[PDB]
Amino acid sequence: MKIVDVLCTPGLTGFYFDDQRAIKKGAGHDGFTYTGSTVTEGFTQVRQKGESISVLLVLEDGQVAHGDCAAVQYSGAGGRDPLFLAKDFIPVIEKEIAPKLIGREITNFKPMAEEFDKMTVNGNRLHTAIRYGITQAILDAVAKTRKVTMAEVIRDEYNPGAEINAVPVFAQSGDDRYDNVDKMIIKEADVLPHALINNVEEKLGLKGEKLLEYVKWLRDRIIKLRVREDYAPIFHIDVYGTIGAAFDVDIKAMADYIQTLAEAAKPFHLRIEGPMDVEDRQKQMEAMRDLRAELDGRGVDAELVADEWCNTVEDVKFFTDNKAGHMVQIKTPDLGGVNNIADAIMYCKANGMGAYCGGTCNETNRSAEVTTNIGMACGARQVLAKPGMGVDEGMMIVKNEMNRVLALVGRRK
Amino acid sequence: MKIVDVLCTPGLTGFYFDDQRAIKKGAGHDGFTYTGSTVTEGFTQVRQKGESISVLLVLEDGQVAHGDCAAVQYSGAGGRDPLFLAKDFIPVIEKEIAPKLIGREITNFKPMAEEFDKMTVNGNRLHTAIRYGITQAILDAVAKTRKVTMAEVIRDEYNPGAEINAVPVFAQSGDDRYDNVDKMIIKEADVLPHALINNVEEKLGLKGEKLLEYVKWLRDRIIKLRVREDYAPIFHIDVYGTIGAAFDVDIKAMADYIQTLAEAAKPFHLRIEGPMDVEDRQKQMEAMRDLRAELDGRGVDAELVADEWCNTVEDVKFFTDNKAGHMVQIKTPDLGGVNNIADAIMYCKANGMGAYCGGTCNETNRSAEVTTNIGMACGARQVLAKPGMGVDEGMMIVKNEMNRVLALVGRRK
Ligand SMILES: [Mg+2]
Ligand SMILES: [Mg+2]
Repeated sequence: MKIVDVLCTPGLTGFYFDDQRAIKKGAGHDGFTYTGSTVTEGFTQVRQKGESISVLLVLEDGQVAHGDCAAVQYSGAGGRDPLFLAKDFIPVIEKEIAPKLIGREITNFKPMAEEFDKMTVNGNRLHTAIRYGITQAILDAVAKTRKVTMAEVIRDEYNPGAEINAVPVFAQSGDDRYDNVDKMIIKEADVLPHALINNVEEKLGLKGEKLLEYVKWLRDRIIKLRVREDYAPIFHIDVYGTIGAAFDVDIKAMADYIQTLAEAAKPFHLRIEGPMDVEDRQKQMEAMRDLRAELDGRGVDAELVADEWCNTVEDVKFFTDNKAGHMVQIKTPDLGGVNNIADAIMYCKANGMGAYCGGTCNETNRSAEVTTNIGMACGARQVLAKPGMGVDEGMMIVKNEMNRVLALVGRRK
Repeated sequence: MKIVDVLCTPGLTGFYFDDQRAIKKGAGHDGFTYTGSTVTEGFTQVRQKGESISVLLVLEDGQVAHGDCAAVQYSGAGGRDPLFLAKDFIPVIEKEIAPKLIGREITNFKPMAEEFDKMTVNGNRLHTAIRYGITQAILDAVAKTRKVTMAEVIRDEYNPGAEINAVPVFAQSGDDRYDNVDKMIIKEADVLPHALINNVEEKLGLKGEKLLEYVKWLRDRIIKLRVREDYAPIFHIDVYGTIGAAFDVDIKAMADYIQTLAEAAKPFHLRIEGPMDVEDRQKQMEAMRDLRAELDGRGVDAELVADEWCNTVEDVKFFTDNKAGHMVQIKTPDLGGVNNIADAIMYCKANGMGAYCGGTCNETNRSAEVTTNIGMACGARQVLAKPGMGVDEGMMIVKNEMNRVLALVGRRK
């Protein structure tokens, strides 16, 4: 089977591109917009529509494979590739990539995905978002050629012999950490709710008092609203390094605090993402390692999730190799080629580290379907409901895909 | 090409099932939920998760056709089929419909969809939501068999010879008619923002003064926030019969008021949905017809959009035949078979009535893709961004699909 044509179309996403640098220099929050001058290259307003590029690969038999290029909300921010405007990157795909795809035989996903993930143009690597979208489309093309699901392709190529089953779905609340929780409970999210605890005094509390009350609140809310008594989701709260800040990265003090949080969450299990966020990757690894070591040694059944400083596949392996947390966030859009997602998850699995197959609110429905398949194929510990901030839409997209995939796999089981 | 298997899976939607009867009786508020007893059979809470059923048709060549069964937010309310719980309706499909599909050769869409739309079980018609899903799947199967888009199938079968072009996308704000407007301007919705003007005193104003200010606000907001100068959307505001109430259904007074609204909207064009909502279908047709006649007679370039009392295909024809408004809302989930959407749109067009290809916030990403194809095929005047209330997600789903469809059709021009 070959690819006979390649089409790219500009699109929207579940959210916005925001000029994070400008916001930090004082941009005006006004309704759902930001007023003021931009600071980051490429931005014409401080908040702009998020953009995607749909990459369609027409196969010889007339089927059409589909992936979507997309980037994070803070596209173009520090350490990121440039602002991902379709009008700027469509021409790159059309001129430099499409000709290497047209006429190409569809064989196995892994070598093809790796080739495009690493491809250069004028000696420079491709924008992460392009690699994301092109490899998604390649995955779909292999699946469509073999007449199986994307999950089955990945399982075959990265997790041979494994069953494909459902994976818990994690929903994120943003700042609306009360009403969005109600949504999550009603929609039966398996893991919730992120809660955006990104300020020490205002959100955590100086000595963690506010977060402690929040956990209590969330516990009681679940019990109050759940439709069935056996609905018992897992708490996952991102503190953006505030626990480290509140407690001067004192391993014992942090452990003591987290212990009280876990006691308050009972009977729900607790995962804390980003407890500390220190000054370099090495010391982040050490602090996560040692904090996990302390909690485990105490028999405190609360898990730590790595995020800050753990970005690339090499980072994932580093954090895994040093048991630096219990779970590692696999940052789908940032990894470029989706093959990297599979390699990262499989490394964690082989080495006893939990893998959280993540994402962004600024990606698309299609990219979410694709990465959800990969997560299922690799046996991720959780996948993110995405994209968007409405909660309902992201949960629908990911969970409905998951169920359909499981039904189709079941026909060949 | 034959269908060789049929699979059904339960799923989520972009919103909730709400017990409208209990809400009308005075159910109280508690964060995002409602308090009090349910009133409608089938509900276990006043607000519960919306549900879908994915219908998968496996084709002889291994391709998989997919439609989603879904219903409105107020499922099971007065005049509607029972609360659409997947567990209650998956068995009906599995036992009564799947055997009639398995083994069937895929030919044209129209005869097959009509057969399934009208099929009875135990002498009774099927739930609208099942018809909706099954016919979507049949459409996808014809498209997959012919190796063209769903839009092309419908065009060929209902609108032969016509060009398939982009259709204006309408987005709905819900009660947050200010911040969601910003989202719509940033995402460049072609028509906006619905605004949920559903209370005389609080939203319209006793003499329409509040809505007048809102129109002026919207006009100015678009001009302030638009990224490009040539962004000129159409205003579409739903007044839930409140103009009728505020002015005692007096034709002259309603026209005078709407004329002031249109002047205030300049330079943007204004559509008012549901100006009056009177006691029966005949009187609703008459009031819409006479209000239009008066506005057109005065040369006021404002449009009326029918909704209340205009539900079935027969109703659409009735409002069309009598020029009862300038545009009719084609209520996709409520018409059952998606073949009825095409027939309804085509009737409107033949008769010079605008066709608004609607939907619900409580359907799915897939159902939205499918109905968007139908709207494009038939040259609808607008299509609804859907599902969900996040706005972003609905805009993405519908607009991304439209763009991709256009690119794929462009290969066969
Ligand atoms: Mg984090
Ligand atoms: Mg209406």
